[PDB]
Amino acid sequence: MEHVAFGSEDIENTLAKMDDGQLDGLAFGAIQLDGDGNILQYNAAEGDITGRDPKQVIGKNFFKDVAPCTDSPEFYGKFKEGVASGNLNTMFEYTFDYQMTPTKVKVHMKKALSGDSYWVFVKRV
Ligand SMILES: *C(=O)/C=C/c1ccc(O)cc1
Repeated sequence: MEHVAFGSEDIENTLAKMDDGQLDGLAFGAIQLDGDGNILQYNAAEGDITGRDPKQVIGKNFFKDVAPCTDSPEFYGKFKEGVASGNLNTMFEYTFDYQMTPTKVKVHMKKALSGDSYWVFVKRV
């Protein structure tokens, strides 16, 4: 397991340019989205929480396709505001309930260092 904690202050530096294998070593779920919400990376810990197959979701749109319960002001709306400002950094709890047992989580969405890239980190609460 990579020795990185959820919520750490420089998480975007520690995870910068991590390949898929390295991302699979985190204690928490990690998704990388483009500015439209298309899925670029999705780790094993996230697939274990949500049931999704980390290989199959790459290229799908998170808000339109995979996670319609996040297509709301409280998740997608916050994401797109942070994308626009270039300073996305928000941590909030949320419930995931599309075609799954409702699962309450803490979400941390933060701009990635790579261009047109945004992290969504997830752990259970
Ligand atoms: C609501 O539809 C949430 C769905 C969901 C959240 C996070 C994921 O990694 C996958 C699906």
